[PDB]
Amino acid sequence: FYLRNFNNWMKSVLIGEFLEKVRQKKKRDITVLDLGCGKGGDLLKWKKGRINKLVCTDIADVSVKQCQQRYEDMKNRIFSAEFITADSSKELLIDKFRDPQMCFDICSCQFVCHYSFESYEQADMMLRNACERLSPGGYFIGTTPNSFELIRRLEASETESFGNEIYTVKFQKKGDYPLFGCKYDFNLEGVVDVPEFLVYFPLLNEMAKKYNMKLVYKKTFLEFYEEKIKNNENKMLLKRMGLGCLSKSEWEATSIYLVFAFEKQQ
Amino acid sequence: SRIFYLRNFNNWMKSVLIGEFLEKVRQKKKRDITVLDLGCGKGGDLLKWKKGRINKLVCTDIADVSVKQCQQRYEDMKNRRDSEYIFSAEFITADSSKELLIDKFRDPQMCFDICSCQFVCHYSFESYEQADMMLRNACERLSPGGYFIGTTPNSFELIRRLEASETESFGNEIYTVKFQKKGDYPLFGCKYDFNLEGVVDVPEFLVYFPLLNEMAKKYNMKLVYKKTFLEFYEEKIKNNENKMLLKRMGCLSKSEWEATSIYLVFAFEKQQ
Ligand SMILES: Nc1ncnc2c1ncn2[C@@H]1O[C@H](CSCC[C@H](N)C(=O)O)[C@@H](O)[C@H]1O
Ligand SMILES: Nc1ncnc2c1ncn2[C@@H]1O[C@H](CSCC[C@H](N)C(=O)O)[C@@H](O)[C@H]1O
Ligand SMILES: O=C(Cc1ccc(F)cc1)N1CCC[C@H](c2n[nH]c3nc(O)ccc23)C1
Ligand SMILES: O=C(Cc1ccc(F)cc1)N1CCC[C@H](c2n[nH]c3nc(O)ccc23)C1
Repeated sequence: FYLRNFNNWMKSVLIGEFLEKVRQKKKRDITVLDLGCGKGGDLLKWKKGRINKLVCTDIADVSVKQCQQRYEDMKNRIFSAEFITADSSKELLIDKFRDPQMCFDICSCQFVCHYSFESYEQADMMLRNACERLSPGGYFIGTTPNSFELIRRLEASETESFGNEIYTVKFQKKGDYPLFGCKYDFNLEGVVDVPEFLVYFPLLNEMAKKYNMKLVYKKTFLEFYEEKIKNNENKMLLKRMGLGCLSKSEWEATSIYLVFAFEKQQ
Repeated sequence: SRIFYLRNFNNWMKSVLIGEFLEKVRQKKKRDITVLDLGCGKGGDLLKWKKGRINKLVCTDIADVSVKQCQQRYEDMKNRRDSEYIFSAEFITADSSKELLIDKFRDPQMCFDICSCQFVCHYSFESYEQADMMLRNACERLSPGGYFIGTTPNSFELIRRLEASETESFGNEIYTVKFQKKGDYPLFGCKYDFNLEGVVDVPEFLVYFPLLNEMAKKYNMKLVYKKTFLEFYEEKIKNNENKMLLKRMGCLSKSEWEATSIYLVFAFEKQQ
């Protein structure tokens, strides 16, 4: 519960930074693509951003319905929203938008990207889906496990495994970290245990250039927290959310991750 | 200096590597063994090839002054009484990240059983087209079943020492590494300076070895193994020949091991 809340604060400040930048740029028709939305934990964040149109997509059809339902519920207590079930690493989302020439101001992709580094075609496909329809000046923002921190911990271990009572990471073998299909197990004890894939961030950065994007920043969770905490509204939100200090086991689990922000060039 | 001791330790590491794949080549075929020493320098492995009893060697390096020194060292070797069987050699000055070596061989159709690239291939990661071209020169003319072997800095260990560093610099009295910015490690062009006290002050580029691995597939190569300098040493010491050899050439100082431990060895095999 406490980790889920900490990560929402991270996502809130990240989305909020770039929602603000879009609002200084655009005058109307703010449109967002939430690639890998899950059950919809960011719907509230997009409503607070006063955006105009949301596309929500995930590979789990059950998650897409729950996300749709949560939207309908909050509509009836707002942006227009679309809900598409699809593998964004194998399908073109352009094939499924109500309007196949719509463009986006932000693609947000939270804890989703690394599942596409199963293979070259899949990672390229998810990037296309996240950046191809970005308007000039648009943003591709997200969160994903920091490959360096995962390799560092795996080396320093004895087993192909490290973790604690919250999380366990088991690698399929050691010393072999292919650009694609480097598989490992992320055991969220006991929510989910999902196959994940390593993302060498310099690879992702170079790949995004195919879609005319440039790095805005790449920040470990630590860096992101330390910089974003100095802001006042960010600190206000942290207290208003019930958040103080992470426990050591929770810090270890969440320091695995980094945040990234790219921007569509002209 | 104690550069003398590092050189002799590095020569052991290269002997053990060269030897493993020479013996693999010697068995897969009966015949003449032909070798590409890419970035040969002054010819510090010429003796390793003479003990390997190979039949044809090609030495190439971007530095013409070093190529001539390597040729000069080869001709002195053949003035000895124990060089009846010594390989024949040709010496070419060329930028192997820019020029096609195929158009400079005496025989433009010749083929290699081994391309040996020791402490060279990281200079080519200046750009993609240079890393690609050095790999073409190293692997395209390899016979099927041939080998691409070498040594190069372990980028994971450079970045670990950098991140952990207090400034953009780390080293000791033997070496110093200075990057240009922390956090920004591009696939190509990641420049850092490498100063080996008294020996050499050169710019180098980071090689993400997984990227090197993938790019080598384009020339139909497959990884045989990659081992850090430590990992390689501990496995190879177990064999008595390797160890007897290590002692015929003491143990390593602290600041010396810190300097050699940045490196990894690799071996690729050309597929059929
Ligand atoms: N190939 C793929 N295409 C689209 N979504 C995928 C996917 N692979 C995994 N996912 C989705 O990515 C999600 C990861 S959990 C992240 C959920 C949400 N964005 C949040 O931050 O709370 C899961 O819902 C999973 O179904
Ligand atoms: N682009 C390039 N093409 C060919 N050789 C290069 C090169 N860039 C650097 N080199 C050579 O690589 C050498 C690295 S020093 C290594 C020397 C030798 N291989 C040995 O192990 O003893 C230098 O002599 C340098 O001239
Ligand atoms: O929300 C986060 C952030 C986070 C939370 C706690 C941590 F300890 C570290 C990170 N996630 C990263 C880890 C797995 C999370 C998750 N829950 N359910 C899933 N189903 C899937 O199919 C794929 C992923 C998940 C998604
Ligand atoms: O032999 C090794 C291995 C090694 C030696 C000592 C160590 F402490 C650890 C490793 N080298 C790596 C370091 C630079 C060496 C070198 N000497 N002269 C050069 N000229 C150039 O143009 C480029 C590189 C060099 C080559």
